[PDB]
Amino acid sequence: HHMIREILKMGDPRLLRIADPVDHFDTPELHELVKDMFETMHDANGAGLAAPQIGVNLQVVIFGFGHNERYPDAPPVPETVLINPTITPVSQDMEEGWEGCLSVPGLRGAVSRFSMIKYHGFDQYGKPIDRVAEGFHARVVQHECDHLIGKLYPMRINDFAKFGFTEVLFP
Amino acid sequence: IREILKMGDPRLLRIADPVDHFDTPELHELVKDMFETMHDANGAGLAAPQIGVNLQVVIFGFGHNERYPDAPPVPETVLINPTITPVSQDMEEGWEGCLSVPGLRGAVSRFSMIKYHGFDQYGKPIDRVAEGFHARVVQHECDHLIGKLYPMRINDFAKFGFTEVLFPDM
Ligand SMILES: [Fe+2]
Ligand SMILES: [Fe+2]
Repeated sequence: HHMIREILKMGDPRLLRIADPVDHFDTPELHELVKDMFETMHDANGAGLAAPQIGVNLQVVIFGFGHNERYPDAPPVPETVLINPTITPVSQDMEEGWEGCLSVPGLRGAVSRFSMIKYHGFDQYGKPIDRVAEGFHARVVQHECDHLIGKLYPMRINDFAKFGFTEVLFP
Repeated sequence: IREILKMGDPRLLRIADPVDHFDTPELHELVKDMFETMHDANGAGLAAPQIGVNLQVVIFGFGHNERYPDAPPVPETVLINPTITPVSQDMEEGWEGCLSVPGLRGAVSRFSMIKYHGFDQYGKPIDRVAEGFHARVVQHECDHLIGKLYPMRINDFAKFGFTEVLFPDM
């Protein structure tokens, strides 16, 4: 119980569900969840993590880094705890980019995401968060919020010519 | 035993050329290399593009196979320049893996019953009917010859994941 929480891998039914909202903030259980997620994400050099990825079906995501080894060309993204999120695209403009996932180890695929979003949610103390994001920041937020509705990035790919093993695509 | 290319390599996305000349030392050597590679990886089938050779050559078949432990014996076959004709449009879903997609399984709809036509490495005709897993592996291997891996054929990506998660008794 004191060991780092394991990341569930694609195929597990818990990655395919609708997460429930957090109803009570600033609780010992929620602080422990956030702590567990950061420890799990940092240990795996993740860019983000969603609670369903450690088997917790709650609307909690974390993301952010300065320099990240799995995505070495990505700019810094502010470290964030985002609970009960809503995403609103500012326009319908999209961009294709390469995504991975700690629940899909070893692979990358090209996924289109909105270029410009606003997002809203709360931190673990219940304080509102309201932000605008573009580019990779916007991409990570969309990827993580997808986990909360049971979506993994291969479900967003239409052209699987742009999908394969990281070591082959990025040697 | 030659290296099996992994998904992401552009050579797996090519449309393969037909074999022009049969019973040549070059073709026999290719077939031998494919069998060694396939058996060393416990493969159910293998296509020439998976070892980097852009030719319409596939092999398949076994008595028992550990990666598909429920599958019945499939005739050990060399199939060159193949064509597939469905007997009907009846489709069925089944779990597929691939040596070029190591570690994963996905549910893929295939024709339940097919006729298939081709040649062995000596140029003798092959004209068969197949159902079930035999028909599935023939469709899977012939897909490699037109640059297709099974993720291109999956309709429901909730039925795609790592083998040991989907099948923990493996
Ligand atoms: Fe993810
Ligand atoms: Fe294959």
